[PDB]
Amino acid sequence: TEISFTNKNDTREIVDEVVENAFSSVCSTMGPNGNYVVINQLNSPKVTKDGVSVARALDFNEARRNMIAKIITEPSIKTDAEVGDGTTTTVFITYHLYQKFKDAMSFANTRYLDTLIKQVLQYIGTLIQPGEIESEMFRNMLLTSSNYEEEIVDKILDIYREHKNPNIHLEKSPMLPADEVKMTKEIYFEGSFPIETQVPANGAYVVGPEKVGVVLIDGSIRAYPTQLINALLNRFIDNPVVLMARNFEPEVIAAINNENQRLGTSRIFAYKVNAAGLLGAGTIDDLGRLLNIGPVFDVNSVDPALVKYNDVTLWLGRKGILLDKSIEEVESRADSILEGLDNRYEALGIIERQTPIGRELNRRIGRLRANNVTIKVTGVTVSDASERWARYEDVMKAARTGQQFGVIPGIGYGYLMASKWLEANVPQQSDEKLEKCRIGLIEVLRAQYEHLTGHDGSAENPIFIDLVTGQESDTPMNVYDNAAATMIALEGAWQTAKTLGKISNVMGRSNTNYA
Amino acid sequence: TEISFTNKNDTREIVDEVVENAFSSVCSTMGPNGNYVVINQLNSPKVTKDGVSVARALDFNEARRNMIAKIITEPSIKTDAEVGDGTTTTVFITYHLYQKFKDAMSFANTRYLDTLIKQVLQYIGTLIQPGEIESEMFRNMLLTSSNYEEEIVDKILDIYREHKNPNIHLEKSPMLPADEVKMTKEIYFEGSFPIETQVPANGAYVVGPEKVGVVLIDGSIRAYPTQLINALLNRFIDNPVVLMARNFEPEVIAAINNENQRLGTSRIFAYKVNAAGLLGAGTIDDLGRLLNIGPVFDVNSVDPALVKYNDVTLWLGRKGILLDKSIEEVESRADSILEGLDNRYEALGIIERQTPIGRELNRRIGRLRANNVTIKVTGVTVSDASERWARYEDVMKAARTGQQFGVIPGIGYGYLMASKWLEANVPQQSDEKLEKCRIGLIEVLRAQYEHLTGHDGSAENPIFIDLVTGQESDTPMNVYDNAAATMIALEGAWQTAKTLGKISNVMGRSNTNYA
Amino acid sequence: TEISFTNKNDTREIVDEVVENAFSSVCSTMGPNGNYVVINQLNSPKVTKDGVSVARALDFNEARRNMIAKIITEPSIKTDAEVGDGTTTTVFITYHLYQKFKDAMSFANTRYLDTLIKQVLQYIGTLIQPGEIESEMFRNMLLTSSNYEEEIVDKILDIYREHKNPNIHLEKSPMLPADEVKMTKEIYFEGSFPIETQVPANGAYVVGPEKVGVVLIDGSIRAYPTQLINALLNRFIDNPVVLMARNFEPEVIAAINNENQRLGTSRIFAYKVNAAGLLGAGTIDDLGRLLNIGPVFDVNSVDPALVKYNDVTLWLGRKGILLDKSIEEVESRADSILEGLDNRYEALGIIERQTPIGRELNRRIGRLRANNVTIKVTGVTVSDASERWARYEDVMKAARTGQQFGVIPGIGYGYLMASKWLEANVPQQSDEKLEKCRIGLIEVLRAQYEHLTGHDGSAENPIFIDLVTGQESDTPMNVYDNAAATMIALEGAWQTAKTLGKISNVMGRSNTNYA
Repeated sequence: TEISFTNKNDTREIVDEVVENAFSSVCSTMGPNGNYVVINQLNSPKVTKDGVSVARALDFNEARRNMIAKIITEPSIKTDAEVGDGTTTTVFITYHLYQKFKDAMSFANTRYLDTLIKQVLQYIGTLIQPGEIESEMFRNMLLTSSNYEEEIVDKILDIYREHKNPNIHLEKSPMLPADEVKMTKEIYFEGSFPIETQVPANGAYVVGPEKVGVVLIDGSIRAYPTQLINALLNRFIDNPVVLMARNFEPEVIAAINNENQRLGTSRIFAYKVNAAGLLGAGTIDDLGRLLNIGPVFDVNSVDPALVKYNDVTLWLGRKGILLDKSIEEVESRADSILEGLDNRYEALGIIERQTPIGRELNRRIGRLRANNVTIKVTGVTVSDASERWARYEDVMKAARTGQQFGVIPGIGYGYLMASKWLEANVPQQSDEKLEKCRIGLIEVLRAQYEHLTGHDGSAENPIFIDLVTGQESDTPMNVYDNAAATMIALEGAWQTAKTLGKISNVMGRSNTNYA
Repeated sequence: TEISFTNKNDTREIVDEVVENAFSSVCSTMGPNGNYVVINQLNSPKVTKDGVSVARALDFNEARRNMIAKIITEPSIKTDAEVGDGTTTTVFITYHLYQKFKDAMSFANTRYLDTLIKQVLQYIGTLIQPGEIESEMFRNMLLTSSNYEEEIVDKILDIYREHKNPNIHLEKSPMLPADEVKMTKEIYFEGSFPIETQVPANGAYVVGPEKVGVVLIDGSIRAYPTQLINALLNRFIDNPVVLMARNFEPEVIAAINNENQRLGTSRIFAYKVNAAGLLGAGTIDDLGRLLNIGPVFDVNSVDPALVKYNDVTLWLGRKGILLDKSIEEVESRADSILEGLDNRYEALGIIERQTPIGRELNRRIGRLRANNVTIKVTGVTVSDASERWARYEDVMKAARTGQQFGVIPGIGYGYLMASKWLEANVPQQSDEKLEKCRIGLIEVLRAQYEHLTGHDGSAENPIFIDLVTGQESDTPMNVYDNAAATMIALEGAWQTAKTLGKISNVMGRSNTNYA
Repeated sequence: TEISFTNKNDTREIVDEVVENAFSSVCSTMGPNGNYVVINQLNSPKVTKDGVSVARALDFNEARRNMIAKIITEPSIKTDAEVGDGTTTTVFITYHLYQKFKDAMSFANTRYLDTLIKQVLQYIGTLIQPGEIESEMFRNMLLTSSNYEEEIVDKILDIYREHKNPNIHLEKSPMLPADEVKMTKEIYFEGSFPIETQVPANGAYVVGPEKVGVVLIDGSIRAYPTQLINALLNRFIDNPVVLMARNFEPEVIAAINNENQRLGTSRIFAYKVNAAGLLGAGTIDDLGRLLNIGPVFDVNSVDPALVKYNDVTLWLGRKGILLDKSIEEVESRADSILEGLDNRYEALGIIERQTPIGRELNRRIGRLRANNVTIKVTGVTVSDASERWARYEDVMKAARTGQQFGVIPGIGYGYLMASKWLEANVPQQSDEKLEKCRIGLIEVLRAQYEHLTGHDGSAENPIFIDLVTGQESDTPMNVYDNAAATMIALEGAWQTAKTLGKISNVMGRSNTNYA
């Protein structure tokens, strides 16, 4: 319990033994010499590779090291929570940028460093080769399974051939023949019961959609809507009355189960839609004004079920509503996606660069479009069925990051075009010795290429053209080409590890309290 | 093995032990090079710049050291109560004033340490520049926010781009859009209910009709005013007898039943008026016959509880009149402007010294002079809305300094030109040589500048007394000037850190009882 | 004092310490000199030769080491689940392959630890003599008993001295008499109820009539078979129209109401045939018109549920045909014997190597050609009924090896001849010195023979290679021959110890989370 003001070198040596061993944790799982990590449970062990589920479980016994290593691993799970891969480059090049640690006096040479790394990020985003046709995406799928099964390479690319960005879903079965291509229109979003009395069903929770009269108090309502009984009485058997809100409902469920479950007991629904987004107001709108939910209502409590804006009940279009643990629909026919999603589809002119503000936004807003593919994977036993289950799950994600976020040639090729761009640098030869030392150590983000392939060799900055770009690609000493990391790893990971090597060296103490 | 005495070399080095790791804790987060602090929560840690929370998280586990840290972190939160900003200057300069390990004796070096600090505050209050414009408030927002959210800055600079200091509102935000800025017409100061049956309404306390009669008594009516037997006969069914008083409420407030419970079906009101201020004839002047709500009543027993002249049902003026928790009027004609001009000339005269005694009618001027701005922010989550809520409340106090108070020029310039003044002050060896040593040590005002631009360069303390640090100059390696901290921080902080450099040295034990 | 990191040379020397006292705890019980183990129980201690139970109870306390030992005792019991014996060869040769302490890299010394092991297993699959007959099972029971109970040996020699490989049952008997070996007439493979209204009976699932209209479909009939408006009308009021399928039971299982609740008084059936294989066109052929149950249906969604050709009542044959929890046929005429001869010559084809994948119609051949053997034991007490039950079920798996697979000559003989192959197949210094080192270390396949027959003398590893070991020769000082452990242990347990000689060195940490 004797955590209090460490001073101060006992908070330089609480991060010198956190970035060091969180570095030898997940700089071992890199490269060809894949040197696993046994994550325990409190149960039996798991033996894994990926820095996702090593950085989940870096858990020191102490409450200081745990406290510190909750900030070196939290962007490392954010980086792949955005995509899926890019953890090890985050929690790797944050250690390699922890050579700035001695320039903690920084405001001379950290104004400079974000003028440098902004130019590096520009140059990395310059040289992207986004595969969207299957020319080198054939090489990606051909290489990510060592050409395990050409049906697996051809089949995922054949689903990507016709339908734009489908939801790849895959199952197991004790049947061998041709797999189950199901381009089926369903639109996923969230919605369940606050109380079991709200849902008209109980087995699969499916609503009974007819004369579906929905009122919307759609925003983050704090106003405690217990006033929802008067237009409910005005609309008792006139419609299945549905309220729809944000995730922020108050605890008015005590004023629901005792008031609206009680007298004033129509087929009432009142629960959430998904998280904070424009399609949080959008899938309730294009399935609304077009397909019988209602109009847009911004965050307020005006027109509660005292009296509605509009009484929209019989606007049932070509669709099927089904409440569930998460409410969905089946087979819309109106151009509901053409109402708002086509605007983001023409706003997908960014996808040349595909800026991160936008990598959240235009993927969160627009990818609720259409068909979701539900297939099954086979095998001559259950064991090989699970084997190509795992390998098929490996192929769909790499094809996803091919289609979605662009593809850059990977292994050390990105950062050693960057070190080329920083030898023929931002052409200020830094007359400041602090900044001269700074580009002298940011030309030593050759270190990723080194501590990946210098296990075999070879990394020197005059030996660019010989082994780094000989032969002109990702060049380990096997084939000298045919590899591709995803873009978002070596750009978003690079960004957030700069802002964790700007924290953790301007760290000076470590207190505690309880709020 | 528990808590005990300490005596005294067990308590010289237990309060030199917590004015070291309370000095090198918040002398780190000073300046542009703000060396962070990892503050635990219940949760995963917050990592902070701003030194207020660092002083709040100054939690040891030794009860002696916790017990003594509580009385050094005390003016840091007194600074929060007064202004909000100036915490990191106080707990800094209360260790630099704790070179008074030995010289705690009363005559010599506390009489020349209160007279000398009094001439220091004299010359500093002389020396301060009029900080009233918004572009230098845009300079101070670099420090009061640690450049966190400049949109809040843009909002408040639009507010003081609007009419001068309206009712700056207190309202949070559950919601994403709509930084809400509305203007109403509101003059809001104290008058509330004795009993709910004394007031016409009960929700918003609104008087029913317009311009309904208010009695001709403002101050203490010390006739023990249960004598309402013919003043009640004047206005028996006519209007509420709206009696306002000063803090003379004896048991006659229970003798209001001699009209309410006894004879008299009227709407008798009897409550107190605003807090302790010089408006004994002014708190009915601003309401009163200049704007027609009452007379200009000096605090007297004239017009007693027996009989009135008349308090007619249409006694007041044609404007928006309603009692509330604090009374609300709309359409103030001229006298709000008149008393605003009065305290405006008072803010032309004695703004320089900052004498709060007798002057801070000027604070309510703005509630009394100006009307209203009702506000909301962009709050998507409870936590960050609370954070920008706290920071919004911080920067409006910086705006209060920039309007009611002013803005001091450069940080150590406000001590290095004070170091010219201790040379302008009496430099002699007076009746005690320790007094000469003590003016030699209060020549080490300069440590603020020294420790400050030792973070940046250069901290040439005996040289920069003469010419380089002046004016508005605490010379960095950029431009040598144009960095001006806020004002009442560097004044109020300075006095409340001398009183701690005179408390936490003359201390001698620590005991343990429970009263 | 709790769970933590270990990194790294604090977990070289915590997995060099559990592949020590698991190697020297199960290379104890190797050999004739079978050095026992005292496994603690809840009860009185167990005393064992048995390497399965030494593997199960390798229970330390410090959860790092128990967490490690759970991934070495996993293939040692996986080999037990496959064959039953070979545990002390897996957990032996996973230590003699744990001389890859250092050489964990990919290219040279796992390409020559993948291809080299592929060529050695190719040569071992050449080396396999057909151990099939009961004078070879006579040689088997010399050692596969672990000299516990030769009454069970008499039982299993009565099993595979009698009719060729019938359905060997699994049934305990903790009562005293009646070692039971009985034969029925019964063919038994999967088909059960989706709903209880689909099977003719529901108590014991016996067919109602004989010679019923039973239509057969093998694969996915993806016409969504609620279409039964004329296909069902062919036998609308006549009989239970029993339709078979694969595990393709989509949402039409709710659309069975089209006959169950809607029109159609027949007793439709729709459930599965055998699990995942290439065996669909024969697994309906042996059922149907070749033995007169139904149509030999081509693996397709052809003949949709609208209309059939015609179903007639007389569509079965004159034999015992009843859909059960898994379907029963009695008095098979010829095609069971035909497919038995087909897969008999197929099991003459590959069984020199015996790749199971591509063969395993022989899973049901034996359930189909031969009928059944129902068994009971003589349990004299419930405890050792369970004990000799466990060994009873173990040795019939060795009988499965001697019937399905074969029995290689002797224990180390498959390594003192498969280390001839490291001079016969490529013994050169290849393109890496690590590769020459690795053929020099796969020359340490000899260590099993060496440590086994050099327990009592002699451990002559270079001398016995060329001429002393051949054939069936793990040369004791008795007879020099006539000793042979089985095939699938010596080969498959070798491969699944290559996976842990490849993993339990390429491990380098031990962390903690809880999912």
